[PDB]
Amino acid sequence: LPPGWEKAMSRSSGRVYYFNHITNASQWERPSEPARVRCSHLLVKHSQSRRPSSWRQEKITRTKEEALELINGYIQKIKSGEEDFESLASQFSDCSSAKARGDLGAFSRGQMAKPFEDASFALRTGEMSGPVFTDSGIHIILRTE
Ligand SMILES: O=C(CCc1ccccc1)N[C@H](Cc1nc2ccccc2[nH]1)C(=O)O
Repeated sequence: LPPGWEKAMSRSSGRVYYFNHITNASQWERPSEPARVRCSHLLVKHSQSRRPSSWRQEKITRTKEEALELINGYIQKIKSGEEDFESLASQFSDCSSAKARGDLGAFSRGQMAKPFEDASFALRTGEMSGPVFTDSGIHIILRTE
């Protein structure tokens, strides 16, 4: 299996699933290193973020837990095809990159917070993370290139 990925047993059905402890992705299907990646993301900030302010809200007061529920609800909508990533990033991301449908452009190792960077380099082009926590808040990361 590629970096980060482990096979596991689903507790509900008895079916195998796969999860990645670097990107927090999980999926039923069996899955599948670059110098640079291009990613977009959707940031949800909370009262404990480094800077609890954004273009959406002068004071961010939701808890970390409320931020995690928001993130989980956006992943559900993206995975079901109810909304696409770019639409939710534009409308709801607490990063100013929202204005570019979450696009951060291309970057190499040694530029972004570690947990964001590790998750980005562990995705393959096209794949999306689960909830990735950094000091900024909670992220959904889409690797575009
Ligand atoms: O650092 C920025 C701006 C980054 C950016 C890059 C390219 C285009 C637009 C913004 N904003 C932060 C929120 C934040 N924290 C991050 C950590 C990793 C990646 C993206 C992040 N975004 C904040 O406002 O606290």
